[PDB]
Amino acid sequence: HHHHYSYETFLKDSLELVKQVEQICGVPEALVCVMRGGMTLTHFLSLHWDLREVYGINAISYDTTRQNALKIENIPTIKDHLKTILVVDEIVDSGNSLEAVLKVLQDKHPDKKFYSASLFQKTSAKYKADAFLKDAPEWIDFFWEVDLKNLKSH
Amino acid sequence: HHHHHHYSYETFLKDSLELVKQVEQICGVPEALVCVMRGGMTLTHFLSLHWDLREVYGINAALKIENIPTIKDHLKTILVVDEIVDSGNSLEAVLKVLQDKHPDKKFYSASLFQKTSAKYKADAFLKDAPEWIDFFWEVDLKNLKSH
Repeated sequence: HHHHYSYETFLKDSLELVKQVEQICGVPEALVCVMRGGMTLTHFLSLHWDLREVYGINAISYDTTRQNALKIENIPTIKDHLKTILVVDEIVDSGNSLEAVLKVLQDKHPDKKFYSASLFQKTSAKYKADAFLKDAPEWIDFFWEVDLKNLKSH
Repeated sequence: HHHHHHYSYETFLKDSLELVKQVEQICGVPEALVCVMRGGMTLTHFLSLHWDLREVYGINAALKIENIPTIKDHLKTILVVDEIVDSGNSLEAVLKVLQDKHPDKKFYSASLFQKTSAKYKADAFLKDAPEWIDFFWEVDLKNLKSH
């Protein structure tokens, strides 16, 4: 029931995500990483595609004890000559964060085409990424979340 | 010419715990991170999760500094994260632009590797950089794709 998503599984999945992205939009011209969860994935993908145009955007949930919890911050200003953009995240749960990221990116950059890719996606998500690899299990620990604290404690 | 050094994932985990300890000694747990993209991305991801920090900003790098973040007013202790400092020109210029823009904040810098000959050195670094070192985030996929 408890899945540890390991670095080795991530390498294999990253190569498959590359294949699946190239099939829909070709090689992207730039990446937007949905911080924090997309950072390691976007680092590996940007080096694989030899892409230096990498931008970040933050999706952060705050306590509504406020009108809306989710808040999208640090909106990048993508350069004019970049038109095919891949937005990268590691898991899509409800889809609310990714949908909000795309909506702001498209509003600010109406000339560009944004595609989205995730490693994992809940089947019941209200909003889904253009490309995803695996249905999200109920309970999942990612190596970037747990390996450093597990090493420290052993 | 130069011998081939390589930085694996397992080495990165052990060194990241040491980097955490040394940053904590110098400035405490940071209130926010600035990742020097691309090379700091994986490191900053792991550090932000370890310290439960959601305030993570990016910046990219003669040459000009691009995509300069605007850091929230209340965040005072900021850690700038890179994986290697070679000449030191990029890190020096990143710090210059951040400090000019946010003069009331305290910026500290950390890197895994640091050239001994660099003109500018990070406040915290763990290892001397050899002439040729490659990193798991650069090479592991290409090897896996080969096999």
